[PDB]
Amino acid sequence: SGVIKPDMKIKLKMEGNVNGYAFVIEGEGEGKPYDGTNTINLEVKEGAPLPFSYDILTTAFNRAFTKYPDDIPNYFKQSFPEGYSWERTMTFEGIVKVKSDISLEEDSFIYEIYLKGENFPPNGPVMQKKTTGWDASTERMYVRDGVLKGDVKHKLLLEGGGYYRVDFKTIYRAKKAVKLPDYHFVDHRIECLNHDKDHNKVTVYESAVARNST
Repeated sequence: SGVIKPDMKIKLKMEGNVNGYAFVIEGEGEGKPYDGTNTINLEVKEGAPLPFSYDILTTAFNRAFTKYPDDIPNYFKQSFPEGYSWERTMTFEGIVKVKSDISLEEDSFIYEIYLKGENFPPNGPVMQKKTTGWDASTERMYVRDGVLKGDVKHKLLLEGGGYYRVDFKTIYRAKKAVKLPDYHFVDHRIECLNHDKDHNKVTVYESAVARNST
């Protein structure tokens, strides 16, 4: 077998604070890198119960888990076993800044994540836990400054039936040189499952599939 097996494990830690409320979350999970699916079981270790919407954390909990056709160079799978890091800004109609380092030990991906959220309205749906997940999304992948960037015009769904616009800007940086792809798309679906009353324990499931521009 090669660096990336059809089944791979996940271990992660996130340290963060949102609107001055600090927390630590640990996760373990598994996915199918070639199918583009992954599941993570998350546990709040510090800062329970979280006084904000779990949805602003879920997209932080690895594009190694993306279905790719052979005719698009796979920025992410090429980067292993050394791996890659990413940095993301999420700008809400509130701002979240996330940094993640993705490494590989045998068949386990390891993520070290730092997240800072600020400027959320205290009685808004983010701090009042009135969001109902992310819509399906399309991330445009494009090269700038010798690394891969992703943009999403995202939509956070609000209980009652509205949405907030959230602009995602991510920089993906391989730890070694890899073949750079032409611009392309990644279609995402992310969901929360099996959450307990305070989201002390949450499962995140994501599917991600790449497709070309042509």
